[PDB]
Amino acid sequence: MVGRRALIVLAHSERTSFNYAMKEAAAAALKKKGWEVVESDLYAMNFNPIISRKDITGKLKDPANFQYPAESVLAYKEGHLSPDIVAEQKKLEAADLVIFQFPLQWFGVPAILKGWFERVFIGEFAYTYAAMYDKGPFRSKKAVLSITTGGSGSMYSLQGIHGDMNVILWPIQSGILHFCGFQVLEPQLTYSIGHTPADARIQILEGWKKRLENIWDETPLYFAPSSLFDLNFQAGFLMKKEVQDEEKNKKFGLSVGHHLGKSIPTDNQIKARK
Amino acid sequence: GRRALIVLAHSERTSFNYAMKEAAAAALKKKGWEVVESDLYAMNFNPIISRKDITGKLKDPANFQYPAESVLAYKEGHLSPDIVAEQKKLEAADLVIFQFPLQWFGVPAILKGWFERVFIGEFAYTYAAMYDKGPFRSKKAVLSITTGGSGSMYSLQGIHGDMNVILWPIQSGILHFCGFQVLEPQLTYSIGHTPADARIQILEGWKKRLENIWDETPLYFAPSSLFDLNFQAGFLMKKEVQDEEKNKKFGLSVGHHLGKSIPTDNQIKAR
Ligand SMILES: Cc1cc2nc3c(=O)[nH]c(=O)nc-3n(C[C@H](O)[C@H](O)[C@H](O)COP(=O)(O)OP(=O)(O)OC[C@H]3O[C@@H](n4cnc5c(N)ncnc54)[C@H](O)[C@@H]3O)c2cc1C
Ligand SMILES: Cc1cc2nc3c(=O)[nH]c(=O)nc-3n(C[C@H](O)[C@H](O)[C@H](O)COP(=O)(O)OP(=O)(O)OC[C@H]3O[C@@H](n4cnc5c(N)ncnc54)[C@H](O)[C@@H]3O)c2cc1C
Ligand SMILES: NC(=O)c1ccc[n+]([C@@H]2O[C@H](COP(=O)([O-])OP(=O)(O)OC[C@H]3O[C@@H](n4cnc5c(N)ncnc54)[C@H](O)[C@@H]3O)[C@@H](O)[C@H]2O)c1
Repeated sequence: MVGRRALIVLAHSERTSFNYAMKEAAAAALKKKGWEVVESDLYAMNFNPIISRKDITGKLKDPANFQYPAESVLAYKEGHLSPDIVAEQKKLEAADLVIFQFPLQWFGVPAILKGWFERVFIGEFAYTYAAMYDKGPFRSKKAVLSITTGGSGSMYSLQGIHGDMNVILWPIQSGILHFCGFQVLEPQLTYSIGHTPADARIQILEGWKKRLENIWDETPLYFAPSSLFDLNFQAGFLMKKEVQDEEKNKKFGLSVGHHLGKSIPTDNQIKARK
Repeated sequence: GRRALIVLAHSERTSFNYAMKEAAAAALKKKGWEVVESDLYAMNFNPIISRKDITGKLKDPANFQYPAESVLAYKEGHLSPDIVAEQKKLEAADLVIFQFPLQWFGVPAILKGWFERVFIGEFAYTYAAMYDKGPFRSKKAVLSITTGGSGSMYSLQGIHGDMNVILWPIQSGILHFCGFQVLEPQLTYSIGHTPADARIQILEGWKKRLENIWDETPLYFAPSSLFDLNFQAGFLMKKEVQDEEKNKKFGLSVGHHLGKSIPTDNQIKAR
């Protein structure tokens, strides 16, 4: 897709890493199809992942009782956010596709990437309470996670010691990415990369590249639409009574998080359905 | 005389999180606990893993791998001293309380980093000893979490979805993986809209709970003995155990749902 912009966020310190190789592969593949490609190599930027007062360069509303959510929003609108935050915000605004490339660390994102989310995804910019989930600011955009693990895929199967990978991805894909409005595409999961032989590693790279050629035409993952819920305080943001009645006699729930005490649809967070 | 470690991840001394830390310390000292703190913001704790975490000679600096190198450094004792100081607090401690606000459906970056730099292989886990067999099986941990959203938003029918799913990666994947018995989480919902008189009752309730915290029953995780713990079997549930669960309506846990119903409040209440 020529005219389209991609942001690649990388969270690995080493240029010798397979994560770095997957980043470079993606950039190459995408440029070849005529994408503009911007990067946030968080280690190379020495990105500061800790929220603090110093994120606001102007005057605090209330420095005696500092609240990061309230103050960060004011700073966004009056335009006195720390410039490092703003630079990242501009990359996001510009971008149509966001690829996150990172190793799984303690069942989640690396601290440096977690911090990126905390400092960059500010209220009013990346979400409001009016516009949550499918109605959020980034509904035009598509995001994908590309994850490498130490553990093997068997360990993350339904019968694996670690348990279902779908549950592990839910807080990131739903609670961070979709909450801001992103359409989330199937994750690229690269299991036990340390114990994958060299010829296979090369096929994985070739497979990533091949996938990115038609990435924009992919169907996204299923999350419950916001229209299934009463979006106000008096109703408690609960699923509507009509929708609850329509789901009563279904065997499967809507998603991992909206399991509703029933079975979770197979690979809700890993494969799309039409 | 038992020992408690309180890990706090909030920058502000005016915060309810700070108030809950102080409450816990007070309550616990009164019952004759020794109480150590890791106030991560106040310590200016460095949450980013890097080469600088190893003060000695790298095995292989051309192809640096944090897991392999960090373990060597632990064994030969050339870990950065800030890591080691935290490691000593953990070793000493019987009860570990994590006090933090929920940020983006998870722990703050600074606390996540603490886990990454402090929970090193051989110290906090092996491979031989995962989950209930892990090094910290003598210890108990509890999460104490504040949210902006209300508990309804995190119910089965809430816009955000089941809180049990949100806690699973932390309680199972981090805490229990290293061996901790995990106690029922202390969840303080919609703290932003709770007036001062109520906040004080919440603090009094926390304090009251901590008087008998050690006698509490922990959360249920699938025992490791249900699995074949070796590489050739792929760490899968044993065939006999799979056959015995076939007919059950409910799964074992949030992560081990097995395509069936999740036991109610698996990550929030003990059986
Ligand atoms: C703090 C921490 C916590 C962790 N927690 C977890 C956890 O909870 N769960 C889990 O499953 N894992 C966990 N891990 C493991 C982690 O996910 C893996 O180390 C990571 O995914 C490996 O990716 P890498 O890119 O760093 O691998 P590397 O070891 O850097 O790369 C793997 C192999 O690919 C080779 N390679 C490099 N470039 C190329 C190329 N261009 N072509 C071909 N081969 C190439 C390398 O030389 C090497 O042989 C954790 C690790 C850390 C540090
Ligand atoms: C980056 C980021 C991401 C977030 N993501 C999420 C998310 O995913 N989900 C979610 O639900 N929320 C989220 N939030 C909101 C966040 O969880 C809340 O703002 C937080 O839990 C508030 O708790 P606090 O301790 O900071 O309270 P504060 O607002 O700082 O404190 C509450 C009040 O209690 C008062 N107080 C202190 N001590 C006492 C005392 N002893 N007696 C009486 N009153 C006292 C204080 O003065 C203050 O006025 C996020 C916030 C941030 C910054
Ligand atoms: N960052 C996030 O991802 C995220 C997500 C969800 C919520 N939040 C936070 O939640 C805030 C708002 O939610 P909250 O839980 O703090 O508000 P709340 O539910 O405590 O307040 C609701 C309002 O209605 C009143 N009210 C109380 N009981 C009621 C009842 N039974 N029926 C009707 N009205 C009642 C309250 O006094 C208050 O004025 C947001 O502004 C934000 O700070 C953040």
